[PDB]
Amino acid sequence: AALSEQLAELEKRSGGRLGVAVLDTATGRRFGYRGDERFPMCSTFKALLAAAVLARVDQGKENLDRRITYGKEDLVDYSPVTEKHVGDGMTVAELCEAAITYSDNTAANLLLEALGGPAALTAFLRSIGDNVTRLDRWEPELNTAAPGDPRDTTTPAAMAATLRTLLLGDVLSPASRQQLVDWLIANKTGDKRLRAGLPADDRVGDKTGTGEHGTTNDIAVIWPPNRAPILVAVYLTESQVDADARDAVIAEVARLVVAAWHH
Ligand SMILES: O=[N+]([O-])c1ccc2nn[nH]c2c1
Repeated sequence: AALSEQLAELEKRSGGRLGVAVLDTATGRRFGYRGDERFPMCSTFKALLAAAVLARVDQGKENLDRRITYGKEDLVDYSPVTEKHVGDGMTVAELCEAAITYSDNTAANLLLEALGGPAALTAFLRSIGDNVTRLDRWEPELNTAAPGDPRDTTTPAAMAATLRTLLLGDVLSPASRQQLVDWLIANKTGDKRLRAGLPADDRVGDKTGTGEHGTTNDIAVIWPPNRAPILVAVYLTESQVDADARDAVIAEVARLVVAAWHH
């Protein structure tokens, strides 16, 4: 009857560990289910990576139009955008778009290099008040999702709070803020997850993640019509159901949250 026990049932059926955080900016109303447990980020870190790059652009230490050249030797598996541009390279802006909207692994690695590595991303997160999220490794090894491993993890509550600070706070310039929002709104990988359980008229930006040990994640900023945005972070790991069913778990979280929020 309570959202918390609805999620426990759903978590039971998934065979894994489910983490949910909701941060409604209209009210400050938070919700958490395992909100302070660590979960593997997998590709959800790429939303933070893009923010860190934009911070440099605001600082004048990076330009969105700067062209990065690379080769076949740089290509990491699942690189559907960067694999097409070994011959002409891609700009920093194009790499951010590829990392966010397609989870392009090579794009993420090239942006990490422009930033100074996973330690540089973690330091950026510390500088903006996130004392929990950490990136340690590169693509594709950060997707190992080994239980009990703190490397490359966040908590649902910390991720939602960090998304609020970056997408709605003062950390980024209004131009960079809107650009990060625009990239998330254009995401191509999340049609079967949170989006599949949200009202059709909701405006959604999201970043998915997928990894070993049955790991399937989705984090989002959501604008209901004529309403302040809501930040949602859903992490599922150690799952024992197949890929489509893991997607369905995330969609059902969105359905249960909206229902619980409207009644
Ligand atoms: O995902 N949500 O947290 C969420 C909550 C309430 C809503 N009303 N419309 N869409 C919503 C999404």
